[PDB]
Amino acid sequence: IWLYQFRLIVIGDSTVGKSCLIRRFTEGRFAQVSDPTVGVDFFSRLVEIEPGKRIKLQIWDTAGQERFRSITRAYYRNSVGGLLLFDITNRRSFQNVHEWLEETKVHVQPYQIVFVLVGHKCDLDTQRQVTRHEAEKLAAAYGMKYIETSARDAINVEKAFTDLTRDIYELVKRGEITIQEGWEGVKS
Ligand SMILES: Nc1nc2c(ncn2[C@@H]2O[C@H](COP(=O)(O)OP(=O)(O)NP(=O)(O)O)[C@@H](O)[C@H]2O)c(=O)[nH]1
Ligand SMILES: [Mg+2]
Repeated sequence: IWLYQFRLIVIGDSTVGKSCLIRRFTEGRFAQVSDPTVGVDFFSRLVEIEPGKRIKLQIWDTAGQERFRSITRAYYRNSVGGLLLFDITNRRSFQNVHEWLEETKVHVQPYQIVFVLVGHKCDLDTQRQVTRHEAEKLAAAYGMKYIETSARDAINVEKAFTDLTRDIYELVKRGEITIQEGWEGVKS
């Protein structure tokens, strides 16, 4: 059925589109109306990364609101990978990416989380407040890749999760990430 199970965490400011991204990926639908997340919700999906090779993704949908941050950060340890969103139409959400990144950098046990930077709501092209280039430069400065997604228009949603799963899978194949006693980030 699957080779590995990976735990992924999706993080970023409130309202950037984390829950909608995850629901488009797992439910294939766009939630036109979306309550702010309280604590951390759970979604799952199998992905076939290569023919006959499946990875189970256990996805933690985190609350962006500041008052739930104590809950969100409790999940960093047991995550192997994640997506860090900003909203391309919300420059303050981009300004906060460095803060989200600096905070994950002190959560490097058993490993640094494998992150991709996600410029979300890329359907709102005329409302853009962040250039692709400055987001690509920020991602590169933290050694991560960048992708622009839309939950509304189903743009790059499968690719965001699938590319990150392939990256983690290759790190596991090289032994750079391994199963660890009591860690839930990777399971055989
Ligand atoms: N145009 C557009 N709107 C989107 C997109 N994704 C989410 N939205 C909208 O953005 C708002 C917040 O989305 P939501 O996923 O709830 O955000 P969040 O990051 O989960 N918020 P929180 O951290 O508080 O739980 C909603 O109005 C939702 O419809 C997208 O790709 N495009
Ligand atoms: Mg949410």
